[PDB]
Amino acid sequence: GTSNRDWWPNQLDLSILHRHSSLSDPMGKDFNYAQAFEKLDLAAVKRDLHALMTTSQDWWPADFGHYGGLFIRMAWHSAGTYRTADGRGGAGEGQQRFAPLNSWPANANLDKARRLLWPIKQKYGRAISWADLLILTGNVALESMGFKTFGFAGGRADTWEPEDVYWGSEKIWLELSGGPNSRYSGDRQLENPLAAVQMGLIYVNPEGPDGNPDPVAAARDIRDTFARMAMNDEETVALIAGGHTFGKTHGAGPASNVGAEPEAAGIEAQGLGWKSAYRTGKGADAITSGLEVTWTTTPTQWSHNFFENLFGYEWELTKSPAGAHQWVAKGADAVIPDAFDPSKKHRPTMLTTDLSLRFDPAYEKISRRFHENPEQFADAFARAWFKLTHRDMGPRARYLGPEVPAEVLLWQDPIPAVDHPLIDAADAAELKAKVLASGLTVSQLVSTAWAAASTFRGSDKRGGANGARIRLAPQKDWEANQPEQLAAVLETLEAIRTAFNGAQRGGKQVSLADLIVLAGCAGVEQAAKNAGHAVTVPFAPGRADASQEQTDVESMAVLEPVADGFRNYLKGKYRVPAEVLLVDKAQLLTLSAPEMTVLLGGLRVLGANVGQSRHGVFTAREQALTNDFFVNLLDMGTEWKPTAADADVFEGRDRATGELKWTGTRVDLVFGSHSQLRALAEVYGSADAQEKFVRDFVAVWNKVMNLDRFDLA
Amino acid sequence: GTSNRDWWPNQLDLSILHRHSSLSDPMGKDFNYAQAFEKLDLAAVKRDLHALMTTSQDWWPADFGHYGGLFIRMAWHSAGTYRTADGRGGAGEGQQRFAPLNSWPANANLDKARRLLWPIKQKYGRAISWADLLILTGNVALESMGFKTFGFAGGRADTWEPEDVYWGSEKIWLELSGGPNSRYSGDRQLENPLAAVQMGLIYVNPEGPDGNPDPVAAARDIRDTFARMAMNDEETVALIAGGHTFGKTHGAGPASNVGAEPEAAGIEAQGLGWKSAYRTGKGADAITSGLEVTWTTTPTQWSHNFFENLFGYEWELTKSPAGAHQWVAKGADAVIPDAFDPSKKHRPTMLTTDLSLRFDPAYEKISRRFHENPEQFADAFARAWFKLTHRDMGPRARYLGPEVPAEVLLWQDPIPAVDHPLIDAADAAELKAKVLASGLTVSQLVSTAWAAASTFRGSDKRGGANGARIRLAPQKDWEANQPEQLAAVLETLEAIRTAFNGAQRGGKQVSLADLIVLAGCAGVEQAAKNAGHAVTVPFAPGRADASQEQTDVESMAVLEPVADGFRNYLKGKYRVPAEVLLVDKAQLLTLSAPEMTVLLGGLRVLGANVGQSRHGVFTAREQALTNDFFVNLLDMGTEWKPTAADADVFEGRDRATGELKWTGTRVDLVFGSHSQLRALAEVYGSADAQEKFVRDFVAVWNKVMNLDRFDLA
Ligand code: HEM
Ligand code: HEM
Ligand SMILES: [Cl-]
Ligand SMILES: [Cl-]
Ligand code: NA
Ligand code: NA
Repeated sequence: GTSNRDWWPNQLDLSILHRHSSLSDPMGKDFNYAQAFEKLDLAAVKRDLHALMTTSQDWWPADFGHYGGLFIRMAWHSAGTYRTADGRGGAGEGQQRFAPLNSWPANANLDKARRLLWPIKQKYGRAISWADLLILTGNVALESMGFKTFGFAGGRADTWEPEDVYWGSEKIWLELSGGPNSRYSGDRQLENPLAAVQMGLIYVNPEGPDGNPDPVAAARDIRDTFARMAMNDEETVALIAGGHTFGKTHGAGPASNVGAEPEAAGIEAQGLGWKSAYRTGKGADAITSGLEVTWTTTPTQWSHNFFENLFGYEWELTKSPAGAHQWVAKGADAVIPDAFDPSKKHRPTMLTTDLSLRFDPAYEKISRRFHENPEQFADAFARAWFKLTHRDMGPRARYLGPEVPAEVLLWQDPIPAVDHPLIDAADAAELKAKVLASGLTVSQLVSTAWAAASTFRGSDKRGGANGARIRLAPQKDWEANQPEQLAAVLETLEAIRTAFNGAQRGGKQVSLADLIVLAGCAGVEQAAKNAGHAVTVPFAPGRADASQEQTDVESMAVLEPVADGFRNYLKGKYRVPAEVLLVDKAQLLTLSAPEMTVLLGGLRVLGANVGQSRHGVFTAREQALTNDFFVNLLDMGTEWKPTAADADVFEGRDRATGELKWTGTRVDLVFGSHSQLRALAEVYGSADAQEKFVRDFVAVWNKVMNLDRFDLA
Repeated sequence: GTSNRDWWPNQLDLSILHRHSSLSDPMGKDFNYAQAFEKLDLAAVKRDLHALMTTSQDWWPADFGHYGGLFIRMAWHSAGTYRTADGRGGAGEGQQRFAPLNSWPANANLDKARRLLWPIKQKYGRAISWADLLILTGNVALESMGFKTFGFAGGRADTWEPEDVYWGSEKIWLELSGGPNSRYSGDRQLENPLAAVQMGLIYVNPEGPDGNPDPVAAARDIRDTFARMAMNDEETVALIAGGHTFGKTHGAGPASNVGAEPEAAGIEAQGLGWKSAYRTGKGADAITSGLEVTWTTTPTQWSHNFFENLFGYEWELTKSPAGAHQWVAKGADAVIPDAFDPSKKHRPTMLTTDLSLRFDPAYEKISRRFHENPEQFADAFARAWFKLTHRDMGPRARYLGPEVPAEVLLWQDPIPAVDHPLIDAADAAELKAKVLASGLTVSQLVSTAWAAASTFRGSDKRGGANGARIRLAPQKDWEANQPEQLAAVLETLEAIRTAFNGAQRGGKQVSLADLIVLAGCAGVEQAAKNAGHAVTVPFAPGRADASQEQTDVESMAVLEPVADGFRNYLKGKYRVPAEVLLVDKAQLLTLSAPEMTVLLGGLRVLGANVGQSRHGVFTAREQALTNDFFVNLLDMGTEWKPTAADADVFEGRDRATGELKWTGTRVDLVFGSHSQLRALAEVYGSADAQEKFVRDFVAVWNKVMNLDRFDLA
């Protein structure tokens, strides 16, 4: 059936902005997962899960009698898709159960793991999401085996369709680097925003880079991909060693015995895949990765045996029964238990990537400290596992249930508690009047608030105006934020805030985070007034101001807008067309196509462009809130041509006279080109639309201002 | 960026069921287009449109000084995509403005026509949809040029994204037959549901079949494709001759001069395409189809000259300036006006397909009658133009405005007006009690009402339970409808209705259409009682009974369910998998994926299957309304295998014992296989879900029962 994407494969795709509609959601429109979960008997769930660990099912028998290792692997894969570059991936939406993740080669036989959990999911129903359950199962695995976890938060609502993520351009699973769609270039530079070395892997290849079994070189890939998942070297060592304390790998026979992944399998498979023709196809005969490694003498108990073995033996290269490269301690004794035959023992074995923790010099320092001080290893692993499994959950205000850790971690971009009374409506009105009387302009006010609020991304729920991190390093110096202009605005606002707060009784005060957003609301209200309309923009107090010491500068770097179509800004020259980057940013802001369209055309006429560029400012009344962007963009009396100097900038000239009327970028002119976006622009460019435009702009503005306000959820 | 459709190109696609969400719609949730239209001053719009006809714009100058031909072509192409097989295409959604229709080769330069209309669209805003405006413009064109139309109805609400329609499998525009994805097989048999001879054409190729200029063979294609658009011979001749009374074709130079279609063009084209390098690119130099024909001596006025010329000359084959086949009148004087140069005249010309009207013997008799009796031609063309442009609008209750024709037409599947008091809630209770006391079972009652209601399709808004057409030819004999069982149900219900109606005062009576639906509601209520739930199903009276004379049997044939997964029914063996046919039917019923899911699982346990099949009846309490379908489908204690006799039937056996528990089809098992459908099934198969399942079932049931109830809109 030939489709529009077949005929016009490079047209812009807006369907990413209308995923997750009420149409695809089985739950009622009023369903609130937080309320369901808060009444779950979490202790009862955990008892069920503990019992499950040692209750083998014949269709996928448990190694050693215990599913703990499989479940820890399942939880780490759930979390292990996360990328800091964009925040996409991670455990927070339970996407392991949908395509394509459910059928990635690295996720083989995790379909069995998910299926073992159906009875428990069924029993508790809507009160526990899959997304929470995958993680909670990994925690119960660890606790059942003697490991003390750092805690657990619920609150990951389930989703109902695949997210649209760029996982790479390769058309072959696992393709080695250097091919026609290579994700590497230069000196082994992985393309942003990817965080895995091959399509279908989680971070790295367990045999070594493109299959070369060199621990030293494997360590370079580990370091790079874990950094792209926001983990430093201490965390990375703790996670790998901690995970490979438990369980085993599966590679009993040749890989050619393994059949179709779940999305390819027959309907009779009922959502499972990788059926194997090797012997019984399961249990002792299981094939998953093709490696056949068991790291420790007690695979079902926490220990410090991973590092005892790693340092205590010398290692030689060998092949598993499937032909993969792996390492064995020859002339160790046969001290490692077999998974199913109590009369068989095995020598210690290791992956290439495990040996990286010893042979990379920076890793070896850390591994040696963890070997000599296994309580330090256990604390680091507990901390890193909580980070791994909660990194995309957003502000601590989202965390639910009785096991939330009290300690506030730097990586959570923490917001101080508010311990004072909040401003009321009359106070908000007084501050809005003060702001407008200071001389700050509509453009200054809207641009500052937009800069503060628009760092939010729904992928990982990081960013937004709460915290007033605009005023701190590094956001105060991001080029998109116009650092000198911003500094002058913030000085003026801080003086207003100091005056107001000095005049109060009773402990009432306004934060700078709330004032930045309230000042942007005053800009919007004044722009509506400039156009002849009286509107009140909604405002919700309660943001707090974070300190510099509460702000990790390096982790904040990935939130820098290097393309922000809403401010007609491109930090440099990218391969991806600017209009594609605009839709990406709209998706991160959680905007639909209509909301993106109204928002952009309003920002243009309010003066939100970086550098006060005239591109897209299709109005003769700048700083008034009107639909002039749309009316002027859609006027057929204007003819548009790319400039000689820059093919991405366009001049709009009167068709009859040739007189120059406007300039625009691709981001501006796509709204007059793309057949769906132009249908939207037409609505807002119609003669009956001025009221609609103002109402819808104010609504979307308020939506952006409140993205991170899970304290009000 | 590699997508799930790249990896798994034959996985079932559910996004068709969640198009048209509130997310992509710019209008607020409560917007009601009928209410907006009803307050439009349609007379003012029509004055503006008459003014536009001779307001030539320099970027696409009007032929003869009058855009009327261009606009009639625009309206006929709007409507001309309709297919009776599925109801998809047509004018009623304004899909011409979106991909792919906006960029079909046969729609070349209609982007100009639509852009001429923007000022009028802009002026009236939301009170006139594009979909209504395209048709209204065509009517005004005709009226401007001297032809009195039959009438016009508004009410076509705009849509905001492309509909998902199968337009063919070819990967080359215009591909001639017999390619790897040929739409023809056999003795020129066009594949259902297609109604065009080549990808990107409307009905037929104006040069002849696959480009061969044989008028007689052309006529076979005309007849077949027009019939697939619901037109008979009289209507087809009236339409073609009527259309080609106006305007001209455009083929002034080689087609190699014409550039990218709109979806391919540069952003600076601002939504237009087919830019031509031939001379001025427009007006006298225009290139659209490549043909250069002007049919009549007065191309801007209604006349009887089409048939005068067709019969009055003999025709010679020639080539246009672009090299397309066309015909010129032998020995004729230069009597046809030029479009731009008053000093030039041209000989009469015709397309191959125009000569079909003379050289096909059935057409010739009609053509000759219209030539001799031009009042008959004029009435036929007015009637056909109204049918062409309204065939997909649905029941007359949807027709809005002051120009609706009063005459009721057979093709409208007319429903008689209700002229008596309707039953009230007390009466509905009394009739549900009578139904349950007759002995009719849950299975009988649900199956009959489902058979009556599920003929509805949202594509053209045909079908549904109003009318009680289930009791007429041909629906009473459709295999899916179980004719002998149905006749016994209808006899029992007709006796109940006769007894009730005989006992009334004051003119009160119940229709059989209402009683069928109310009897199905009673069956649902009884099934809920069987399962221990106290449920009242909503019911809205007001349906009327249509007569046999009001029911065109041939036109009803396209509404026969040859696949209805809701009743586990397939009439024969098709190429398309049965689960794909299910999603198609759910799309016609306007169901989302959750609604499809809940409705199937309920119908299975209520006994709706055709032939009382046990396939998918995953319950030990048939005729009770429970979520058993889902709980038993998802039980991992059951293993599924395809049968030896039939690979599309599956046996479910106890995994431990081997005992046979259930059988099922692909439609049943896809809910356990497809990762998005299985997620939905899980919600309804959870321990907390029985009440949710019942409530959601009753809601979707009532939805289906009410699909055609535009009298209540
Ligand atoms: C360099 C990063 C890593 C590599 C390349 C890697 C590689 C793999 C491979 C190839 C398997 C075998 C799959 C099978 O054949 O069954 C696996 C198993 C496992 N991994 Fe990792 N791993 C990585 C990091 C992690 C981390 C961060 C954790 C968790 C904290 C983890 C926990 C596990 C567990 C528990 C198993 C055993 C599964 C079982 O018993 O069924 N791994 N590892
Ligand atoms: C067998 C069915 C038909 C065929 C193959 C056909 C073919 C075409 C073609 C090839 C053009 C020339 C396009 C261009 O070069 O500008 C055209 C023009 C046009 N057709 Fe048809 N036609 C069909 C039926 C219809 C019908 C049913 C109507 C309307 C009732 C219609 C009304 C028009 C009008 C008014 C024009 C002139 C456009 C102008 O003045 O710009 N045609 N036809
Ligand atoms: Cl994601
Ligand atoms: Cl359609
Ligand atoms: Na994410
Ligand atoms: Na349709």
